[PDB]
Amino acid sequence: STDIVIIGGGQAALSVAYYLRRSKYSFVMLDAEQTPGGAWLHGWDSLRLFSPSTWSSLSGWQMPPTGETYPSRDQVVDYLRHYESRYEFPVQRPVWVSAVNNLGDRLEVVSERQQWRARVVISATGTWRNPFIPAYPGADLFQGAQLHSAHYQSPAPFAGQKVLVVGGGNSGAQILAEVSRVADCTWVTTSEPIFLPDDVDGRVLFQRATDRWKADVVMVPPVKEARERGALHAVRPFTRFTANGVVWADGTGSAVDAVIWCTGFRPALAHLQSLGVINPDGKVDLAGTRSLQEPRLWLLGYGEWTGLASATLIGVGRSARATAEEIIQYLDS
Amino acid sequence: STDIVIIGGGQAALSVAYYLRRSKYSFVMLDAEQTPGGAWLHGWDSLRLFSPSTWSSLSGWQMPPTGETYPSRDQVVDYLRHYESRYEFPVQRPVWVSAVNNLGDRLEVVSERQQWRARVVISATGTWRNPFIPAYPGADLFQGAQLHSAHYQSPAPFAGQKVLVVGGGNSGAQILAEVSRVADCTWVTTSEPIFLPDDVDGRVLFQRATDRWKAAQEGREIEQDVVMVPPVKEARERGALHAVRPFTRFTANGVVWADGTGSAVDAVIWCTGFRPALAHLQSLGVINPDGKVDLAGTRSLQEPRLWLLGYGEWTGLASATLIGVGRSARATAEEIIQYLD
Amino acid sequence: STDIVIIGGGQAALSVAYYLRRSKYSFVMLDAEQTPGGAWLHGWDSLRLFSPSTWSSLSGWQMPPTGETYPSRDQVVDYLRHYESRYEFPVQRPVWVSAVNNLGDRLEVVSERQQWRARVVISATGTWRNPFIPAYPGADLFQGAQLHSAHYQSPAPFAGQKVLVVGGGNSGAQILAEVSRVADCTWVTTSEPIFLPDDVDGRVLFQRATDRWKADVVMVPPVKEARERGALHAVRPFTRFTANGVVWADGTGSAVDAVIWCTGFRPALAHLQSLGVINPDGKVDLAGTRSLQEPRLWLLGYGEWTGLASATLIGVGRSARATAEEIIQYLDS
Amino acid sequence: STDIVIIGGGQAALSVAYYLRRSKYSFVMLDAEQTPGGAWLHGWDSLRLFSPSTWSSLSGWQMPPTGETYPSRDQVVDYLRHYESRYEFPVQRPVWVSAVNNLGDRLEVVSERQQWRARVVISATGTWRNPFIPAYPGADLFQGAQLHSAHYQSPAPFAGQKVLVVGGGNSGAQILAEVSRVADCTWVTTSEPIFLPDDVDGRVLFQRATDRWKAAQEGREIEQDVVMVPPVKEARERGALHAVRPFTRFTANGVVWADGTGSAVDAVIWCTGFRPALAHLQSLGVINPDGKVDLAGTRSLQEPRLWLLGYGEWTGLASATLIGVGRSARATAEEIIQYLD
Ligand SMILES: Cc1cc2nc3c(=O)[nH]c(=O)nc-3n(C[C@H](O)[C@H](O)[C@H](O)COP(=O)(O)OP(=O)(O)OC[C@H]3O[C@@H](n4cnc5c(N)ncnc54)[C@H](O)[C@@H]3O)c2cc1C
Ligand SMILES: Cc1cc2nc3c(=O)[nH]c(=O)nc-3n(C[C@H](O)[C@H](O)[C@H](O)COP(=O)(O)OP(=O)(O)OC[C@H]3O[C@@H](n4cnc5c(N)ncnc54)[C@H](O)[C@@H]3O)c2cc1C
Ligand SMILES: Cc1cc2nc3c(=O)[nH]c(=O)nc-3n(C[C@H](O)[C@H](O)[C@H](O)COP(=O)(O)OP(=O)(O)OC[C@H]3O[C@@H](n4cnc5c(N)ncnc54)[C@H](O)[C@@H]3O)c2cc1C
Ligand SMILES: Cc1cc2nc3c(=O)[nH]c(=O)nc-3n(C[C@H](O)[C@H](O)[C@H](O)COP(=O)(O)OP(=O)(O)OC[C@H]3O[C@@H](n4cnc5c(N)ncnc54)[C@H](O)[C@@H]3O)c2cc1C
Repeated sequence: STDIVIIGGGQAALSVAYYLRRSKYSFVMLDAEQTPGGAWLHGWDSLRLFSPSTWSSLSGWQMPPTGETYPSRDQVVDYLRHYESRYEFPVQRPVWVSAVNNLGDRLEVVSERQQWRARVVISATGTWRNPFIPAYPGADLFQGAQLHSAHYQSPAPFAGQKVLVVGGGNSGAQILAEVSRVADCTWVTTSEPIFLPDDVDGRVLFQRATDRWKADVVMVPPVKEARERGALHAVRPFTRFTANGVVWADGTGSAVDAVIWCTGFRPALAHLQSLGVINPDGKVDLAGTRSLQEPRLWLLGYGEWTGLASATLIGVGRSARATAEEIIQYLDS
Repeated sequence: STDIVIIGGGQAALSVAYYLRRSKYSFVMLDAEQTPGGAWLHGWDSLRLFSPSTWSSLSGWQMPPTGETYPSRDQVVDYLRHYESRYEFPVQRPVWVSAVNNLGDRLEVVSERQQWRARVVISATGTWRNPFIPAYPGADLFQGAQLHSAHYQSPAPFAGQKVLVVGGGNSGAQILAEVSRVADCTWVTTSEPIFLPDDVDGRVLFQRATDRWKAAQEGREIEQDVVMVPPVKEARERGALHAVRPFTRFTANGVVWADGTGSAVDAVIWCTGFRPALAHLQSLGVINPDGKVDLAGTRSLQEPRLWLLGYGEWTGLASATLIGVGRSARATAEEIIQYLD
Repeated sequence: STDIVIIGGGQAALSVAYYLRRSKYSFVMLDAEQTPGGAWLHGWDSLRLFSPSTWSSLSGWQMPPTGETYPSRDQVVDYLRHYESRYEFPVQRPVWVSAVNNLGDRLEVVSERQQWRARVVISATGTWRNPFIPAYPGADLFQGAQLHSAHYQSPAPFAGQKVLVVGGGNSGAQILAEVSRVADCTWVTTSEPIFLPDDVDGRVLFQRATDRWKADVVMVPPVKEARERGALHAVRPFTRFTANGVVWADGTGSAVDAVIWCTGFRPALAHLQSLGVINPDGKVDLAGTRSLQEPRLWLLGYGEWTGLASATLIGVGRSARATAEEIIQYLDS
Repeated sequence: STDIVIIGGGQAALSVAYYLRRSKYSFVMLDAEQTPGGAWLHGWDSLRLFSPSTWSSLSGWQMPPTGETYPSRDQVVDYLRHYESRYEFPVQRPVWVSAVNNLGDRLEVVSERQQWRARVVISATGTWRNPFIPAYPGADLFQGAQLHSAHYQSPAPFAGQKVLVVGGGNSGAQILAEVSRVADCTWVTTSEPIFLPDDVDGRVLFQRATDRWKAAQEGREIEQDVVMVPPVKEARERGALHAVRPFTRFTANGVVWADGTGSAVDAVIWCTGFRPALAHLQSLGVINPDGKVDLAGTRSLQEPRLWLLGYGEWTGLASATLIGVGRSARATAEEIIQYLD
C-alpha cells in the first residue's frame, strides 16, 4: 500500500522516478524484465543508438561517453542499470502487471503473486511488447519465416535468404543494412523513405521537437555503408502474399523466404485494459501525460501522443518532469 | 511442451476442450481465475441468464434444470465447475498468460512462473477483462463514482444516489432495473433501446443466428435487443425503462445534456460493454487496428497456429453465449485436429 | 484583372463576399451552377435543414422564417439567391474554374472561355462535387444500382428494392428514413450511429463548436418517423460485394439491388491541383483559412479543417469574417 | 451521344485511339490543349527525351529519326500532331472536361459548353496538370520565387540566383544541369540520387519493365534512376550533380538545414513530380484515398465503364512513356471492345 505505482522499469519509469524520489511520497516500480534495461535488453546484437551519449541521457546522470561509436545496446542497458542503482530506485523485477483496477479511493496494480494499492499510477511500459504487423491478403498462406523487428537479433539466420524488410524509418533501414549483407533483401515501405544528411545524428529528431515545444532515417554507420553497397532502394507495399512469395501491384510475383516486419509498435497498455481507459485507437486520452478518464493514472514515454520526443532517452525527461510535478500537485492537494 | 495450449478456462475453453480431449494430442488449459467459472465469477449478485438451462448448455453435458425460471450466476459457475471436472480437463489455475510468443516451430505461452511450448494455441479469454468506457468531454472533471458493469455487484452502494446507467442492451437494462429501485437513475443510450416481446427469452438470440448459420452453410441470402427478464419487466411496470440520449459532457458533479440543461450525477454505471481480452496476444503482432484478430472462422489469418474462440459475432455468430459457443468450438477442434494430423 | 477571385458561389463564397464588399478592393465570384444556390440545388427533393432558419443564417441577413418546418432546400436556395442579390454580389455563372495558376505576382484563375488575374484567391467550392464512395472488394462485380447521396433525389426508383444505405450521420439516416418507406433497406455504418435527443436540432452541432471556439444524428421529422417504424437499425460494413449482393463478416450473403452511398464528400479542390498545394490527404495545409504553401490563397467553408462548423450555414461566418479580415490585411500591406 | 469518350488527347489518348479506330464503335477525344501535343507543349525549351525516336514511338507510326541524338520537345509535339492527323482522330480541342457523371446506362462527360453521353470512358489525362510540391515548415514565410518543374521554361530568370532544385530523378537533374550554369544551385533530394551508366539511355526504363511484364505474363518470379543525357553528363563534369538532403524548414529568405545552418535561397524549382490528373473523375466517386483509382489493369474496379491509361506504374509498367503506353493502350482497346461487343 504505497502512494505511486510506476508500472514498467524502462527509461521512462526511471525518468519519472528521478523526479519523485526526493518527494515525501512512497513509490515502487514494477518491471517485467529479469534485469534492468527496459526494451533495450531486446534490441538486436548490433543495435546502437542514433545519437551520442550526450543526446541519449536521462535527467541528472548523463550517459558515460562512448569511444568513437554511438552508444551500444549493452551500453544503454548498462547505463539504465547503473542509473537505476545510482538513484536507488526500488524496482521489483521480474513482475508482470496484468491489470490496474479501480478500487474506489486506491488503484490496485495486480500481478500474479502480488497486488499494490496506490493513490497514483504511472504507466511507463513503452511499446516493445506490442509490436505491429499489418495484415496483408495472403498472410494465411505465407509459409516462409516471419519475424518482427522486436525479435530481430542477427542476420545469420537470413543468410542467403530472399528477404523482405517491411517498414521504413530507422529500424527497417538499420536491419536492411545488416541483413542485406547476407541475404537478398527488398525494403518495402508505404512512402519513399527520407534520409537525413550524412553528418547529422538523431539529435535532429530531439531538436525538431524542442523547436515545436518552444512554440526520417539517420545515416548511422551501417546504414551509410548500405547506401554505398546500393542497398537502400525501397519499393512500395505488395498487394498480397502467396504461399512462398508476394505479388506486387504490377502483378509480378517475387519469392520471399523471410519477412522482417519493421512495422513498429503500439503502446503496451494491456495492463490498463481492466481500467476501461483504452480508447478505440488503442491509446488513452490524455492532457499532457494525464489520463482524462482516470486522472490518478499518468502515461509516460510512449510516443508523440504522450509528449513530443517522450519515447527517446533524451526526450522523455520533459514529460517525466512534468508528470512528477503534476503527480506531486495531485498528492499534496 | 504440449500440443495445444488453451488460454483461458471459461465456457469457450471448456467447449473446445470437450472436443479435443478424445483426440491423441496433448493439451493444457491455463486460466486466470481462482476457481472454475470464467467471467461468471464476476457477475453481479442477482445476475441470471436470459434463457433457461436448456438454452444455456455447453456440448455434451446439459446444464441441470432450475426452478421458476432462468439459471443464476452461481448455477452457471457451478455447471462450469462440474463440467470441467466431469470431463477431467487439466486446467492450471490461477494463471495469467501475459503473452504468446512465436519461437519458430512452437508458440510459447508465457506466464510469470511458467512457460508452455505448443504446436497450437487457442485463445478463449472472453471479453470481461477488457471493459469499454467511452470518453466524454469532462471525464477529467467528474468527481462522482464510476463503475463499469464488469464490476457492478449490488444496488446497495447506489442507495439514494443520482445515477446514470450508461449503455443499452441487456446489462444496462438489468442493472437499471435493479438500481432504479434504490436510486434515482437515468438510462443513457446511443439509440432508443429495443425490447423483445415479453414472452420470448434470449433463446431468440441463439435462434436468429442459427437461421443465419443455416443460411451461410446452405448458401441462401437472408438480411442484416433487450430480453424482458423478470426484473426488467418489473422495471417497465414501474415506468423506469425510459432511456435518453447521450449527454454532451460531464461537469464536476453532473452532466450537461444536448439541450444545454444540467443534471446532477453521483454515480455512473457504465454498461458500455467489452472488447475482446487479447492482451496476451499483443506480443504476437496479430492484434488488428480494430483491437481484434483477422480470422477465417476461428482461425488467425496472420498466425494460423492460433485460434480464437468465444469472443463475439466476429469469431462466430452466437459464439459468446453458452449455447452458441459449441458450433465454433466443435469446428475449431476439428480444424485443429486437421492441422496437427 | 481584379484583386480577389472567389472561386465558387455557395454559402461560403457569399459569406466571405459579405465581409469584403464594403472594402476598397475589387472582387468577382465565379460559380459553376446555372443559378444561385450552391450545392443546395443538388439536394434531394425532401431535403430540409436540421435546424431552423435562425440557426441557418449567413451574416447580415437572417434567413426568413419557415412555418412549423425546418427550412427546405428550395427555401435555402431562395435565401442564397436573395442574399446574393441583396448585397449585389458580382457572380459570374455558370463558370467552371479548372485551375488556379501562379503567374508570379498575380494568381490566374482559369475557366474555358475566360481568365482572371488576381492578387488573392478564395476557394469556397464546398464538397458536393467530390463525393466519396469507399472501394470494397467486389465493386467490379456488383451489377446493381449505385448512387451517391450527392445524386440521391427521391425514393421512387428504389420502390420495392433491396437497398443498402451506406454511411451513417445525417444523410444516411435521412435517406434511409425516406427510402425505407418504399424499399427494403439496410443501413450499413462503420460505427453504431449515435442519435441526438428528440427535442434538439443541429443547433447543438453549431453550439458544440462554439464551446470549442470559446476555448451525431439529428432527429428531424422523417428520421423520427423512421425510428417509430423500427427502421434505424444499423449494421456494420459487409466484407465484399458479389455480383448481386454483399457478403457480411459472418459469411452470410444478402441480395442488394441498390446501394446508396451516403459516405460523404471530400473537399472539391480540383481547381487547385495546378497550384501544387493539394497535400497527400487531398486537402491544403492551412493556418486558419490561409494556405501555408500559397499565402494569396484562402480556403473557406469546407469542413472542420478550414474551421469548426465552417461547412454549415450558421457556422461559415466566423471563418468567413476572419478570412475577409486577413485578406484585407494582406492587400493593405 | 457516342460509344467511347477519351478524355485527354496526349500520347496515351492517341495510343488507345489507334487501337479503337478500326472498330465499329464511335468515339470522340476531348483535349484541353490549344493544339496537339499533350503535356509536351509544356516542357521546358531545352527538354529532350531520354531515349531516341525508336524508343519513343507510339504504335503504328514510328517517330521520325532525329540527328546527333534525342528527340526534342517540339519534335515530340510534332509527332503527336502528325500522328493524330495521320490516323484522323476526331479530337475536340480545347475542351476542359470538368466531370464524369454516372447517368445510369451512360456516363456523361461534361465540359462548359458541351456534354457527351458515352457507353465507355477512357481517362488519359496524364499527370502534368497535377504537379506535386511537398509542404515544408516555413513555406508560409518563404518570400522567394517558386516554380514547379511543370512550369520551368529556361534558366534565364534564375540568372545569378541562389537556387534550390528540389527533387531527384530526371527532371531535377536535367533542370539543375541547365540552371547550375547560370545560378548558384543546390540539388535537394530525399535520397542520394542514382545514375544510370553513361552509355545507356531511358530505353533501360522501358526494357526493365518489359522483363517484368514477361515475368507477370509467364508467371515467373523476378524482384523489386537518372539517365546521363548530354546536359546532365556535362553537369557531372562541372561537378554540379552533388545532391544534399532535405532542409528542415524555410525561413523568409532561406532554408535551415538539419545541421542547424542556414542558406539563402532566391528560388526553388520544385522538381517533385506529379500526381494523376483525375480532377474530372472526382464527380464519379472513384478517386481512392491515395488520389488514384483502383484498377485491374487499366480498368476501374468501382466503375468498370471507365478505363485509365497512361498515368504511371499504377496503370501499367512504363505506361507513362511514349514507348511504353502501347501495351496497356492495346489491352485497354481490346477490353473495351470486349465490353461493348
Ligand atoms: C529499434 C529501436 C531503436 C531505438 N533507438 C533509439 C535511439 O537511438 N535513441 C533513443 O533515444 N531512443 C531510441 N528508441 C526509443 C526508446 O528510447 C526505446 O524504445 C526505449 O525502449 C523506450 O524506453 P521506455 O522506458 O519508454 O520503454 P521500455 O524500454 O519498453 O520500458 C518499459 C519497461 O516496462 C516493462 N513492462 C511492460 N509491460 C509491463 C507490465 N505489464 N508489467 C511490468 N512491466 C512491464 C517492459 O518489459 C520494460 O522493461 C528506439 C526504439 C526502438 C524500438
Ligand atoms: C452481463 C452479461 C450477461 C450475459 N448473459 C449471458 C446469458 O444469459 N447467456 C449466455 O449464453 N451468455 C451470456 N453472456 C455471454 C457469455 O456467456 C459470457 O460472457 C461468458 O463469460 C463467455 O465465456 P467465455 O469462456 O467466452 O469468456 P470468459 O467466461 O471470460 O472465460 C474466459 C476465461 O479466460 C480467462 N482469461 C482471460 N485472460 C486470460 C489470460 N491472459 N490468461 C489466462 N486466463 C485468462 C478469464 O479470467 C476467464 O476465466 C453474458 C455476458 C455478460 C457480460
Ligand atoms: C446532404 C447535406 C445536408 C446538409 N444539411 C445542412 C444543414 O441542415 N444545415 C447546415 O448548416 N448545413 C448543412 N449542410 C452543409 C452545407 O451548409 C452545405 O454542404 C453547403 O453546400 C455548403 O455550402 P458551401 O458554399 O461550403 O459549398 P457549396 O454550396 O457546394 O458551394 C460551392 C459552390 O462552388 C461551386 N464550385 C465548385 N467547384 C467550382 C469550380 N471549379 N468553379 C466554379 N465553381 C465551383 C459549386 O458548384 C457550388 O455552386 C449539408 C450538406 C449536405 C451535403
Ligand atoms: C519532365 C518529363 C520528361 C519526360 N520525358 C519522357 C521521355 O523522355 N520519354 C518518355 O517516353 N516519356 C517521358 N515522359 C512521360 C510522358 O511521355 C509524358 O508525361 C507524357 O505527357 C505522357 O502522356 P499522356 O498522354 O499520358 O499525358 P499528357 O501528355 O498530359 O496528355 C494528356 C492530355 O490530356 C489533357 N487533359 C488533362 N485533363 C483534361 C481534362 N479535364 N479535359 C480534357 N483534357 C485534359 C492534357 O491537357 C493533355 O493534353 C516525361 C514526363 C515529364 C514530366
